[PDB]
Amino acid sequence: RDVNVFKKVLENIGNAVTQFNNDILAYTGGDANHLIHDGDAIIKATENGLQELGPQPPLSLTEALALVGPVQGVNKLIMKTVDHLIEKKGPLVGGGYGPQVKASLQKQAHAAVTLSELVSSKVPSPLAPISKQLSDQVAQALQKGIEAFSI
Repeated sequence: RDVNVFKKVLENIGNAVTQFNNDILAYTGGDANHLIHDGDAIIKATENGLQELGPQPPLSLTEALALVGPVQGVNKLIMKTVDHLIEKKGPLVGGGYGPQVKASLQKQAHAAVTLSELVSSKVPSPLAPISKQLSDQVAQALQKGIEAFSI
């Protein structure tokens, strides 16, 4: 269908986030450069999404509904992933990675906000409050991560 481009961007982004989550969970201290590279892969997937979805025609009501569940799933994953990252603050700051993590999150927040805005423009107005809720979830979680890796 149409919705398929939207599905794929979502899968892409999900996969990148899953990768990052798995590495954060495995991480106990030491070299974290693979985590910063994981972060970059997420940002790249988000930016690619901007380009692929940009020219897309808006979704029908029933098309967008079919994507609500999947988006919620990735939004749960993003939330959990940020929490895991915050739980590894000690080791990361101890390794001197604090500033890089902060920056990577800041960059991620910007890409995410811009992607969610583009996406909201593609969903019918009756769903607008649901897009907003979904988009806030991500925004809040990243912000929470940014505050945690501050000073």
